[PDB]
Amino acid sequence: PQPISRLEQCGINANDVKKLEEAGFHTVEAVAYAPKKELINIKGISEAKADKILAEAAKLVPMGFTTATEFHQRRSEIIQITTGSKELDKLLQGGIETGSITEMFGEFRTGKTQICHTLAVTCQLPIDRGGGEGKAMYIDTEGTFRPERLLAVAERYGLSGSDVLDNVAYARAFNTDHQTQLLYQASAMMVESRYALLIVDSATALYRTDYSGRGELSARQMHLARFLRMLLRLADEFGVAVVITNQVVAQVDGPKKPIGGNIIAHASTTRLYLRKGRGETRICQIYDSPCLPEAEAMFAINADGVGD
Amino acid sequence: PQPISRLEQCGINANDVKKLEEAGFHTVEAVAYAPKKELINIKGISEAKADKILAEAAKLVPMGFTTATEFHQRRSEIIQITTGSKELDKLLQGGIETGSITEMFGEFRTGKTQICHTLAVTCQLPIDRGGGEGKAMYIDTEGTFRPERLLAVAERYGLSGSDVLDNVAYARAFNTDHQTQLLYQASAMMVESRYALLIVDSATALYRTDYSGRGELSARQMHLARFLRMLLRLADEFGVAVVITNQVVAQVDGPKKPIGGNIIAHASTTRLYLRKGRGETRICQIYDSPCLPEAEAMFAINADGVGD
Amino acid sequence: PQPISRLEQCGINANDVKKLEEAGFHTVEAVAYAPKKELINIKGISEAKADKILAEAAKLVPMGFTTATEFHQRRSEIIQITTGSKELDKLLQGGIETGSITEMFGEFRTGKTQICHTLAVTCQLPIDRGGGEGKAMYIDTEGTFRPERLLAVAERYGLSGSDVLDNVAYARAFNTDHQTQLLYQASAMMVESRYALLIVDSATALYRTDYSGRGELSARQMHLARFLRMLLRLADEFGVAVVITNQVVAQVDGPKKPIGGNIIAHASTTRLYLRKGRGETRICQIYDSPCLPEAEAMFAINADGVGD
DNA sequence: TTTTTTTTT
Ligand SMILES: Nc1ncnc2c1ncn2[C@@H]1O[C@H](COP(=O)(O)OP(=O)(O)NP(=O)(O)O)[C@@H](O)[C@H]1O
Ligand SMILES: Nc1ncnc2c1ncn2[C@@H]1O[C@H](COP(=O)(O)OP(=O)(O)NP(=O)(O)O)[C@@H](O)[C@H]1O
Ligand SMILES: Nc1ncnc2c1ncn2[C@@H]1O[C@H](COP(=O)(O)OP(=O)(O)NP(=O)(O)O)[C@@H](O)[C@H]1O
Ligand SMILES: [Mg+2]
Ligand SMILES: [Mg+2]
Ligand SMILES: [Mg+2]
Repeated sequence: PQPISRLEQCGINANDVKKLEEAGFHTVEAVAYAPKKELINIKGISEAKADKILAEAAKLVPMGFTTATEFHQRRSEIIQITTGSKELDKLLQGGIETGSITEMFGEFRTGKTQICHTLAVTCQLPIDRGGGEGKAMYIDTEGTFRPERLLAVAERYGLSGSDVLDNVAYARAFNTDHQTQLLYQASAMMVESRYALLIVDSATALYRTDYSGRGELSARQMHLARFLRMLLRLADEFGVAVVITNQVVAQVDGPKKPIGGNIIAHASTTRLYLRKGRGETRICQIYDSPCLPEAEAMFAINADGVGD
Repeated sequence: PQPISRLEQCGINANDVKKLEEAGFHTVEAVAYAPKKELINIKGISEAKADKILAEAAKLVPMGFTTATEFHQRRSEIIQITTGSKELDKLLQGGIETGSITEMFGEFRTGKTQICHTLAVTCQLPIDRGGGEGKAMYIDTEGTFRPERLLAVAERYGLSGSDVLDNVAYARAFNTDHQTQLLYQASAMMVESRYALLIVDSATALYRTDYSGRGELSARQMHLARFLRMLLRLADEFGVAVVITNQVVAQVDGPKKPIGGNIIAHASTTRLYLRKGRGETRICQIYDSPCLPEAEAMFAINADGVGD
Repeated sequence: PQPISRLEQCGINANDVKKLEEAGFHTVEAVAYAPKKELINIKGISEAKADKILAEAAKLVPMGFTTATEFHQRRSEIIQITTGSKELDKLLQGGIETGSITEMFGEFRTGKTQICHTLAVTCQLPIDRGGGEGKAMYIDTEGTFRPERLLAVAERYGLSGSDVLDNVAYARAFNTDHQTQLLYQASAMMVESRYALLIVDSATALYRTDYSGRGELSARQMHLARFLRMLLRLADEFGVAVVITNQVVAQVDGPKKPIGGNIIAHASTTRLYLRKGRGETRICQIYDSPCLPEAEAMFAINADGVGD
């Protein structure tokens, strides 16, 4: 959460750092989490300056070994914003964690984006309501974004819908290339003030299209790396939770399978494979999380969305 | 396990050696396993000093020929920490060996990191339980680290979870560049006191990302060499076991394949290709080990992890 | 096989020769195969002494022209130790030759080191079994050395595993710089008593690591020359067979390729490009040998290793 | 001389 001015100290020129701001960096942790070469790669830099930028970075951010008990206390610290549905929350154990990544597995008609709206509303909630209390930025590629729904879950909780719209920042994307731009813009938006949650219903979606198969292939994946990694960094510098929604290919052989292949799957700190039962009610089975036993349970898609 | 003070003998200045500590070295074996040039490359050194540092190094560490029977007795000596599952242990023949390297082959949802937590817990175990009795340092790039799980396998065995957290040292990485830093920090952490196991769930993971293809390529590989080699040295100076977890590309042609290419594969003293069957149960097929016939067998992923 | 005492004759001081022993030389052939300058370069020498050392060297070792029929008879003389597998032996025409060099081409998981263990066991065998009857010294950089396996192929043939361990001398290396040291140590070990085979699974391996690219490059190669040449000399003074195992880079362009570049390839008297089929069975294609037509054939990796 | 990346439906 910490501005580089605190690194803008101990003799570094302000100017070059101001150049650094342009590249994307804004946190002290940015350099604390900076790849060395990539910081060197900004022009208007002498490498030794990068070296001492690392010096002050290390100086204000520990990155060495720490005791297990400590990190254990940090795992106490995670506010983990609630779904707004008690029993997904019991599935997720207190809801989606702060500073992590999430996945939506589904065909269509599932309401996964609907989940994402309900989350975007509930993030404003005071922690006693299970919220994280932070402004929310939402990015949609299909443009489905439903401020109406924001007003709806606002009606579910009574905080003014105008306050709901006070947060949630929506920019319509299109390129995979635009996404990263939205990400750095997101960063600059961040250090201004605390945010709760990043949402991307369709982080996968653009890649099927900008890249028409195949090979590419690698190149397609090659960009998600550059994409997905950044997401981590954001969560790594604010604790901001991260939600990813994936369109799922049909599997063919002799089924589903998430798109974006393995490279998404490794970054995938957690996974949620959704399904449709009768009615609003839909089935939610967990995959891939250290936090949790694999399991499943139902949740409804009400006029105010996720609940019972 | 032997501090350089024992080399800090027979006339060498303490100071220059204190400079050597800074470069990374801490063991007598470090110089006993030192490349010549690289020791010379530390500043504040005259080369002849390096020469006589080799003199005392050889003086306290044999590096010449030895009888096969002797090394055979050392192969009796390997405690080889058990998995906590008897039948992987029968696959691995008494579990993962001390002072070696290991590999996790899997897609996602496999529990390979889960294996790594269970190992991190079991390392504390007395040798009769198949443990090595040593403090454990765990490094995670995806941050999945699950102290909860540590408490869990603690419940599996009853040693206090607080004791479990007494060991296992966790530092969150990010750069490939940070990794090596964590490694030297690891060394300094080592010579302080005995450790059992190094774990890295995602030693491969950062390289896909810091390096976006291609070429690079070589450079990417070029770093893993510098990385992987160090791991050996650690195991070569403490007997500390080493676990590597690799994210696996999809293979495309007309399948899986481990990432990091050949250069990982050569260092790979052993390999474990994992798969998902139904339920907690997952399939474990061995690759690439002098120790073992190639084979496979099942193991479950319980609430306390690896077992039956 | 001939000690310098036979050169320690016709008036040379014993002392200076004793100094020569220190530099590395031990055979009469050493000076018979000595570079002039390098012998002069030992201190405590007057050049004329080197001159007359050449005089006695020539005096006890012919180095002039000889008839083709004679060398043809020597090509009858090569015992060429068998693989322990009849059909590699038919590939290699009677197995690996005495006093030559060999190469392992493979990715990983190939069993090339496994071949090297099986060879190390079979060298003890009486010539009727296709062995050379000699003690075997094995050097491993990755430490994979498997005395267990020695006992295993011992079980394959029934000579006591204790006798197997009576030979095979194992020293763990690490530097490229250490290697040469192990080589001179090897020499001193040699003239003591006859040996069959030198083995180095990983003569290439250390160079990727001690030298991080590039340039270096030349320097890297520069050392292998100094390395590989010595190997020849050993084989040139004992008939000891020489086995080299090479880790193979991925080739990239628009494949494999052996590492160490051309300079290894020229010394390479022979080459064996290995591959993996199904099961224990692996594919062996010959490259680069005057002796042989280029060809390939299968061989299995049994519990007792190379065979059918 | 060094050096693999990458699923779609
Ligand atoms: N006001 C509402 N009341 C009840 N159900 C609603 C309401 N609004 C939307 N839904 C349901 O929410 C779902 C909307 O589709 P949804 O699955 O959210 O799109 P998606 O998951 O993004 N699939 P796609 O749009 O193809 O990418 C449907 O099941 C709708 O019936
Ligand atoms: N308490 C638990 N009880 C049972 N199973 C569990 C429990 N916690 C985790 N698991 C299982 O362990 C696995 C966790 O995913 P895992 O394969 O360990 O991540 P991973 O191997 O690192 N893949 P990735 O995270 O994408 O790099 C899943 O199969 C979970 O269902
Ligand atoms: N007892 C055994 N029975 C059957 N096969 C075995 C046995 N021991 C080892 N192997 C096989 O031998 C091979 C061991 O790997 P190997 O290729 O020898 O290492 P390598 O060639 O040196 N590659 P690397 O270790 O990365 O440098 C694998 O195919 C094992 O399955
Ligand atoms: Mg949706
Ligand atoms: Mg895992
Ligand atoms: Mg081998």
